[PDB]
Amino acid sequence: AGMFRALFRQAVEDDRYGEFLDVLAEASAFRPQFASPEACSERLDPVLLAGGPTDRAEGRAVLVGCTGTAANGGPHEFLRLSTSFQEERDFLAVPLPGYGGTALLPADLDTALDAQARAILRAAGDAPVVLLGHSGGALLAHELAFRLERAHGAPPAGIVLVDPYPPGHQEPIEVWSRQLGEGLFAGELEPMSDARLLAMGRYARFLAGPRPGRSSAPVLLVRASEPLGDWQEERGDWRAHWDLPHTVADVPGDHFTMMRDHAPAVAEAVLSWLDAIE
Amino acid sequence: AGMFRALFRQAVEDDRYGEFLDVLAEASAFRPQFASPEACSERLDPVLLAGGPTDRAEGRAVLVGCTGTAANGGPHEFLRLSTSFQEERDFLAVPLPGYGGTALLPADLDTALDAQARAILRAAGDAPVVLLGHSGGALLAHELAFRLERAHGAPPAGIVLVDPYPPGHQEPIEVWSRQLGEGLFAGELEPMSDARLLAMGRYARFLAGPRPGRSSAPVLLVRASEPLGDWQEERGDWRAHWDLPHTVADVPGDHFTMMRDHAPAVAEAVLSWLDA
Repeated sequence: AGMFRALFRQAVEDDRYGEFLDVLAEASAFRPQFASPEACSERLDPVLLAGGPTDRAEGRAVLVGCTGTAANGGPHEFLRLSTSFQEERDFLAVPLPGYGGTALLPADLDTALDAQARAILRAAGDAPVVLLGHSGGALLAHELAFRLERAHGAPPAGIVLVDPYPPGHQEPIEVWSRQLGEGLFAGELEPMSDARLLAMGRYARFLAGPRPGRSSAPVLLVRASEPLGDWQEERGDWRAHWDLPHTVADVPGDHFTMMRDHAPAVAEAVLSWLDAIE
Repeated sequence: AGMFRALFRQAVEDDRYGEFLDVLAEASAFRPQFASPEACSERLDPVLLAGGPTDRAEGRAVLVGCTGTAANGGPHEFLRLSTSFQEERDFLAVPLPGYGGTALLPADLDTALDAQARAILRAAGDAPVVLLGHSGGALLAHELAFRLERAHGAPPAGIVLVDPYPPGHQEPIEVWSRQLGEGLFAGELEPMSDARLLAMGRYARFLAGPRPGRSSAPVLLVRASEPLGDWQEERGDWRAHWDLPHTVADVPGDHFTMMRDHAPAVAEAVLSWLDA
């Protein structure tokens, strides 16, 4: 119903997705923000979408889902996936500050990361943590991992990057900008208000900036095996990418479906990798 | 109660009026637009707000109010002013394209000016026309004047610019950006819609850019006597400006109140100028 949503839907139809994201990023600068993690206007209390075994709880790594940037998204993007972890691993999902307008936006990415970090650290206690993220959420998972390591002196035991397209390897995202945009108008996990579209724009901007910090935690790179649209392989690889991953796993489905009807395949790869890492 | 209005409200409070207008201009590019002055999605039929003497039926210049850019404006802009033209001059208020649920925004300024030109010519008949405008409306009045002259073979009899701040002379209005922002809200008779705020941002950008050309029509420059905000004496003149106007008149009030509280003084200056 909001004007930003109408403008955006029109932009996607006109193949100007990227161009409009810049507008959202520019517009978000006028939204009230929180400059310190304490000022965050929301309880980032991680939701335990899945509970692990009751017998062995000492030392086993817990999974923490890092909510992505989708304006129509939320922590439940991990619901389907978490199913496979019931009785296997504790699966927590942490909201992304500034979403679900009365929610203050983070002044910068680091502030949002510290807010999540504190919520995660208290929720995990002394159990090893393995961050997991999808698409934009994958980039955030890594950024958060490095933040925990460098700024909080608490590095996660590992990072699960599901279909990440980091700076320098985003030609596919550009070529498939339309299907990605249309993906934001399919359904919604939370009402996709103009406020949320602004949050997404701000985070898209944050994630485009230079972030030299590289986490020392091992990485499991999970990749979709079905292309989202036509690609012409002469351009190079359309698949997700990450430097020096510890393990790589190709799964059924495309960028979206890999986390839906094919989520069990992702969970399987993650469960095998966790056993290998521990 | 749209988000654009909420952001603008915050921008004004943060003294970032100028920056937000740019965002508005950028966002307007994604709104449906009309490219042909015939493809305009709305009826730009002028509204007669005042009737001139019934005795003098032989031409006599008619006043055309050129609706300004304020997102909180519209059909009520010249109500108060027109009351002073009753029994003196016919006064027609022409709407600004893009403000009347999802009216198409003009692809460029010329397209909007041509749509207005046709409506005005259709309504004024063969009577001489004198365009009148305030603030952004003043800049628009001149642009329309020139457009009528060069593209419709109908140069107006005169132009009445009320407190215009053309490019190169906008420092005052820039320094008083917050006051303009606050004025728009204080003037809301209803919450400014996001559609209109976007229209305002777009026209604002049209009017900041290169407008090669000057109307040959005589100009009456009406200036506010009181500054809208603080102004350092060492800084130059803060008053509205126009090059070589035919006549200059000063009325009481500031950029806003000159029209809101001293409309009669403005009307008086106009009538005296027309007689001449």
